[PDB]
Amino acid sequence: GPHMATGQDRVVALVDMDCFFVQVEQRQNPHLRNKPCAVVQYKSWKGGGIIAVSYEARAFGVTRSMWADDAKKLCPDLLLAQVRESRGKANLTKYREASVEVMEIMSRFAVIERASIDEAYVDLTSAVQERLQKLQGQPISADLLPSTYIEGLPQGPTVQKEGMRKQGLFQWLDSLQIDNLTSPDLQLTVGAVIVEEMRAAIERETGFQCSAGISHNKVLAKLACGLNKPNRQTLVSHGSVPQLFSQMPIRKIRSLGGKLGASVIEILGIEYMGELTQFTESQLQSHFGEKNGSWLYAMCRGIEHDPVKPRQLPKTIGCSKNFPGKTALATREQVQWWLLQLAQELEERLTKDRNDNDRVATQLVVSIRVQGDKRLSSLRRCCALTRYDAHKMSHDAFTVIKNCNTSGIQTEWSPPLTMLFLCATKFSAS
DNA sequence: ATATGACGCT
DNA sequence: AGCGTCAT
Ligand SMILES: Nc1nc2c(ncn2[C@H]2C[C@H](O)[C@@H](COP(=O)(O)NP(=O)(O)OP(=O)(O)O)O2)c(=O)[nH]1
Ligand SMILES: [Mg+2]
Ligand SMILES: [Mg+2]
Repeated sequence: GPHMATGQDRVVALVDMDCFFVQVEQRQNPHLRNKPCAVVQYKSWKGGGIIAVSYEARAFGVTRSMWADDAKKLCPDLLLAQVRESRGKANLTKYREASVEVMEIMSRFAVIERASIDEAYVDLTSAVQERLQKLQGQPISADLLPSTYIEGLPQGPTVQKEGMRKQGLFQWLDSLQIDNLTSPDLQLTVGAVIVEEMRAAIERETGFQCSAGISHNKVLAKLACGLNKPNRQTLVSHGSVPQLFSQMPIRKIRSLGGKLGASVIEILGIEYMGELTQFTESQLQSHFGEKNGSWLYAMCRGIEHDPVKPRQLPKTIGCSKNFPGKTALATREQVQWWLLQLAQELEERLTKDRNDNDRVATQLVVSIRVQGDKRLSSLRRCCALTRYDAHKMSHDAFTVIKNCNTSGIQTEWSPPLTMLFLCATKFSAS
């Protein structure tokens, strides 16, 4: 009881842009705003692959990884914006720059960890302490939380969605202990006040809307964030966890969406995250290893200790392209030409990076995929990255993979290459 | 015929 | 180092 830690030590948020690439294209082109809209890359094969979908288009069943031609069957009036294409490949620069807009705003409030192109974790523990002293045990008004849901509420003894939201919020606020600066629920609440402010600033200054989760750790914040998308934020308290997890499929928790999660379900014969509480830590460790077992034992209780890393910038800078089916690269001159296209984009991005961020990459990782192999990568090799020069980088990349060629013929490259990937890594200050 | 980026294992 | 996992 009195010595059992409860993982209520931090206030952590996860901010995620709503249909991000779509919002970027909608800001630029007002004709797309408030429409069923999707963002696709390429266009020839079945109209392009969809990678972002507006909430209006989602209502018709349009999803990520759908071909545009297929999406149009679900949604005849679907509007499309295409990813820029440069040097014969998708060029994501517009979205990366839009991401930086958002991240720089977030960074004004607190330490952020860039988690993807459109989301960041925020460690609000300090900011919350500040704001709490700033306040004089002053009650928190529901007016400070106009887009916040409290997960699990309302409960106990309206038919509108906004109605429910306020009911739950009222119940939450009516029960808060505002004179105890160390109440975790109070700290979460103040955290949510700050995230309202953050989300307001992002929208005012960029035009982009986002959702957020506020809880005591990254996993719960990320889970919370998805509970009430779009344009809303969700507070998941420590106390909400038993009911929330009691029907929560294991695959919904970050890192359990793949094979480990499947084995948890398979080996233990369970479905829901809460069902994990019935196993001892040693049991879980026996099945899934020391780290995973410990992590699971704590997580199913709502406890997780992964820190918000102070890192706003990506650690690697890479470019890749798939060459599916018949388009697989079959000749030496083909492989070289595409390595060059990749290396030229990489040079551009690295030079920009060196100027903006005062660092230089020192290692170049070269990765390929051969026809027949259904892995992400067939093979990875590194070499020194000593100069930001596309021709040198592409020549080096070729050198470290040219032995993979099975062909005896000068011209030919067998087996044909279905993917090329160049990645700059191991940065140093500059 | 579905462009990236972080991290763990050995 | 090079491979595998998980993710957006
Ligand atoms: N090239 C490529 N881009 C992708 C992929 N997946 C996502 N992107 C891009 C496109 C996404 O816009 C962006 C953010 O990824 P999310 O946060 O998972 N989804 P979104 O923000 O669209 O909607 P919401 O969060 O409201 O559910 O990352 C992919 O598989 N490939
Ligand atoms: Mg998003
Ligand atoms: Mg995201």
